[PDB]
Amino acid sequence: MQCNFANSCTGVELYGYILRGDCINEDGHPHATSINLNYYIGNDNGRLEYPGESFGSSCVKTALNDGHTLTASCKGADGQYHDSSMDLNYVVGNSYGYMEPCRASNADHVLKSSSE
Repeated sequence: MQCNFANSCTGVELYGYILRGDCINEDGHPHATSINLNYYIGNDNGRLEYPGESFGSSCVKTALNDGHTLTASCKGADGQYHDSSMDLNYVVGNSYGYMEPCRASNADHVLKSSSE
């Protein structure tokens, strides 16, 4: 099952940390909705982690590949950045043409390895 927003979402764009596109609702018509990945994705070891927070704050080159995978370069691995990607397929989904980023993880609390 998963989420897979892309299954019913078309024309997806990404600017900084904003994913916008036309997702079909129960009516069967594509509804324009936008999501802020910055509040749903994190950056662990300079990599894109499914569910996180404020990744864009330390990530650049934010783009969407094939309208399902997010790509960006983040710092954390060792005081250096690294180009990474994240399958949003299990971190965001379409629900009645409404932004519904359903993550399949987000355990404990600060899985972004952030003590402070």
